[PDB]
Amino acid sequence: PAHLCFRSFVEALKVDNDLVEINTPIDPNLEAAAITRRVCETNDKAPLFNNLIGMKNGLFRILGAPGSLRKSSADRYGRLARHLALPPTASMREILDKMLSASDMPPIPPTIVPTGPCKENSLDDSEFDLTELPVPLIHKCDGGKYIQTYGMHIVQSPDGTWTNWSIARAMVHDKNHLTGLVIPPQHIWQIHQMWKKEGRSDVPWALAFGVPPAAIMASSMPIPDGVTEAGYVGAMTGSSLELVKCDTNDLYVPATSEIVLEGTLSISETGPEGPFGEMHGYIFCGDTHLGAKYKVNRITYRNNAIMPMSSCGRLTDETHTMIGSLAAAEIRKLCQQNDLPITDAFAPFESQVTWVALRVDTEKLRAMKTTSEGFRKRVGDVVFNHKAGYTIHRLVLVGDDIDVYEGKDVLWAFSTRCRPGMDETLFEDVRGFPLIPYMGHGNGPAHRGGKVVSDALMPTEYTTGRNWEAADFNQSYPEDLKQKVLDNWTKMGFSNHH
Amino acid sequence: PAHLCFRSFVEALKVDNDLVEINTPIDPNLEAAAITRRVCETNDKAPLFNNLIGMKNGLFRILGAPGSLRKSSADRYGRLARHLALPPTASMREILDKMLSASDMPPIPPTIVPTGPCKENSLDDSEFDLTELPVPLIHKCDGGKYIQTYGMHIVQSPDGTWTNWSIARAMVHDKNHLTGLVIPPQHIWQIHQMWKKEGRSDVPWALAFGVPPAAIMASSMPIPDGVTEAGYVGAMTGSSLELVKCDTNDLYVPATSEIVLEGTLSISETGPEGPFGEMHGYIFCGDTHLGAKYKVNRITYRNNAIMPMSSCGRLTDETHTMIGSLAAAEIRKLCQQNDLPITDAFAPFESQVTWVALRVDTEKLRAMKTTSEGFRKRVGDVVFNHKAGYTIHRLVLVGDDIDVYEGKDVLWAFSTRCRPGMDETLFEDVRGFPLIPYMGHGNGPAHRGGKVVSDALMPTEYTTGRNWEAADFNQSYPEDLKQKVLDNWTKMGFSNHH
Ligand SMILES: Cc1cc2c3c(c1C)C(C)(C)C[C@@H](O)N3c1c(nc(O)[nH]c1=O)N2C[C@H](O)[C@H](O)[C@H](O)COP(=O)(O)O
Ligand SMILES: Cc1cc2c3c(c1C)C(C)(C)C[C@@H](O)N3c1c(nc(O)[nH]c1=O)N2C[C@H](O)[C@H](O)[C@H](O)COP(=O)(O)O
Ligand SMILES: [K+]
Ligand SMILES: [K+]
Ligand SMILES: [K+]
Ligand SMILES: [K+]
Ligand SMILES: [Mn+2]
Ligand SMILES: [Mn+2]
Repeated sequence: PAHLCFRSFVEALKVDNDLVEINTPIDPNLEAAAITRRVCETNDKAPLFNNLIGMKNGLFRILGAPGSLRKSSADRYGRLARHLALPPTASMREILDKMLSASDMPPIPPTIVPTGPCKENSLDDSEFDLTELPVPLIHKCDGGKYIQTYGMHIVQSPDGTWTNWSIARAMVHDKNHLTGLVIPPQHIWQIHQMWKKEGRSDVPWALAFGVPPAAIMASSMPIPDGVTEAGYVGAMTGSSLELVKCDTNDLYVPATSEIVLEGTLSISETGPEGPFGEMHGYIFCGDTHLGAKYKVNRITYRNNAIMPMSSCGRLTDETHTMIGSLAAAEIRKLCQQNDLPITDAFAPFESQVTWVALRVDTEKLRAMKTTSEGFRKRVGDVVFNHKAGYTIHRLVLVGDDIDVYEGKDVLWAFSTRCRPGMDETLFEDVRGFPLIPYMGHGNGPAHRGGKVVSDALMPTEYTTGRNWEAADFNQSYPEDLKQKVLDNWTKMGFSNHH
Repeated sequence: PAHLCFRSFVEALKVDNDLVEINTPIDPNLEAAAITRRVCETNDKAPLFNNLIGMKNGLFRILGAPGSLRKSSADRYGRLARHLALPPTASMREILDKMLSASDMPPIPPTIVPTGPCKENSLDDSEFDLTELPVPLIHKCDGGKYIQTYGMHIVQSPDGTWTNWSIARAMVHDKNHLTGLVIPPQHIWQIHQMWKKEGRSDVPWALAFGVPPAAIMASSMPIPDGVTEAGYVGAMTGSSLELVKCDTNDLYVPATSEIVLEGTLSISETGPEGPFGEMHGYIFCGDTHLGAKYKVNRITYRNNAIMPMSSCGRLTDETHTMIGSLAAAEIRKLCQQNDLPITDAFAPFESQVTWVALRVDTEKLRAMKTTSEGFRKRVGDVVFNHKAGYTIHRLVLVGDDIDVYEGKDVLWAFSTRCRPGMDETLFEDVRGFPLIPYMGHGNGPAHRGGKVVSDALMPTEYTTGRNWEAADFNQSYPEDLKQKVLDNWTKMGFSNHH
């Protein structure tokens, strides 16, 4: 099935009429990423580049925009639904519920199998050169060829008890090394730290590209510390994932992985990394810093391997649909587990996924007999002191009438119900997300503060209940009149799903 | 011409295929406003209700949505352009420049003429009853029938030197009185205060509905204190406006006015006013307060008179397209007159026109050799201490790459370049706009504070110049590649003005 095998996922997009196969030569230097960028900016069909200039020995085709949006509102999130065995018309609420469902289920550990398609071909250290592969230059100011935008890094705690799967960027350094971001509080960083403190050896590592779509979704989600993503994906899908051992280490990769790199993440060495055109929409040309360094010892890959690629930047791509939404999902749960009356959470695209709107059950709120200042502080302490709140700099609290999955409605509530200053609490002593330009390239500390809880609950939502109705068609007119108007609409001369 | 005669304006909308004539009976109790509301929420054609239940003796037809948006992007602002003799494809920049053009021209005073269409019919105090006219109930919780949503109040200073034209709401109180909002710092209020201090007499008053479209635009704009709107409109249009004297007082009304009320605004009496479904999208049911009281002594009107109506509330109507944009225009000029390097200003619809984005000439800014904290304070002091800043609670400063007329781009810059708290200055000792729910129905003083300058200039925009490029199709790819991609787009299989 498509959720369990990337090759099947590509076939699913084709059958959905959601994929454009480009069989003429396309340059991995900027052209593939430019086409992908335009797809993302216009919600077009995913591009599959079958004829990439410089592809050799089967490495590699590219699929762009794997988790981006479709044009129609009815199946807007269909490419995400296809990661998860959900109907293509699934709502965001349904997708995030699916992604949270495993959080109160027993893990289903993976099953080891002796081989799989990822072993169809191999290149040893004397046979590959990463500078000879058709690795894309994604943005013209990028500081490297970013091979790794949609693969899963696999690292394991020294004691073997936790195996983490996560997305973090990496670019080619030389024939057999990458550099990339490994930053706190991310799990790749947490595990790296464990190995560094042990001080014995570099971290055994693999990077698998074109993994089971359900696994790349979990890779992008801040599920709890110490939780092995493979078991969470197993529980979510109701099926044990099939993994095969790496040839040169004892880590396990999805059997149907398109391309696998095997090697080490150094506990001592660094190398130049970045800049990269990032999720918030910018590239700071020449802004290169030392990053984590990976050595590649072996490549294995499927016949006619396909590399997924995120051509990320301005709206809308994987960095918005997956980073933002999956963090919002985890934050929703975290708030509920802390006894806060939050029903729903979403990161508005309009905020460049730097905000999360939290829908409040105001019946529950009223029973708490609290105030804005107290509630704001409590919510911000829970979220901004936790890893799930890392990427989010503004929380907007809204009452039950707002659909947080609708950015227009979030912006309306924020703009009209939250008095600047008075209805907000600033948080300066929390971890900040340095990738946001106003953090890393701003006026203050790159790694601390810059966060805010903005309360768009109105005063009576804490006491006696909402005391307005909207000045809109829906609420300011009785049902019988509304229906008459709709029934006579085209008749009168005015204009009128899938 | 359409800009100088409301009847001609209606004819222009017809010819533009921007008007739906409804000749079957429509109820002024909610139905007309519900149809209008749906038009505004969907950017449909303006409705002209030719058969209003309860219309008698020629009073009256209704035109809804006179200044609302069209569906197509190419002529989005066409209904505003038709107020001003501009091409229907005019940009917002062009419309606001037209509205500011008279600010450095000599006034063209109006011309008195002996009669006009507004004198075709008359009703004396023994012949009309305002509770018998088909005055609309616009929202179901409104505290009155709001006769006055798109007419022009006309009041004159005691000394005769300043005649003000402005829009302020009013509803029917009884057979020969209205109540309405007359609040500081508005000119109707400033003039009222002059009469109250003189203490001799009630204020001579007229309310003209269906006035020259260019005059209703100025009526909605905060042009300076002491400036007679008629002379400003004269200069803007290059033509002296033709006015006729009222029958029962010595004020002058546009000759082609559809309906004119003549009477007095009391210096001593008040009456119940509101609630009303307001520009920010709400109605607070039962929230009635004492408002200003007007006595009507005489009605004059055109044959087959048409009453314009704003069915205001959630996006998008006259309260957004005219209040927000015309305040932004005046703020742009005010900033320039105070030697601030502002090129453009607009009130984003997404902010419910509570924000104004100010585009900065950053070459000029760099020459000032200043800082964020200093610049923010200076801009906020200029704007928030002036009447033109009354309705605006957040100013967003953006550099030259942002098109402030594009809300998506304003939201991007705000979300990514302004660090909450650190990059903002709050203003608590300025006049606030009580109509905003978080003001009048909020946690703090209804009439003071709640304002903020949010600086979305990046640090190097003050020093050496922008130091990024966008991670977008436009900026992250060379021109020749971009053009190749566009040229091969439909060929490859992807999707493609008026
Ligand atoms: C979907 C997606 C997620 C991420 C990234 C990308 C995509 C497409 C890049 C295009 C590669 C851009 C890059 O900036 N990137 C990225 C990243 N997290 C990082 O620490 N470093 C990164 O370079 N995340 C987010 C992480 O995947 C999530 O924060 C996840 O929660 C981490 O897993 P874990 O540590 O919780 O196990
Ligand atoms: C276009 C438009 C403008 C306004 C209004 C409406 C429309 C459609 C209502 C639908 C009637 C809603 C109402 O809230 N309303 C309104 C109002 N100003 C008020 O003091 N009171 C009001 O009740 N303005 C704004 C004013 O027209 C401008 O602020 C103008 O600048 C005033 O003129 P002046 O005092 O500068 O001469
Ligand atoms: K993860
Ligand atoms: K609030
Ligand atoms: K005015
Ligand atoms: K800033
Ligand atoms: Mn993890
Ligand atoms: Mn005025």
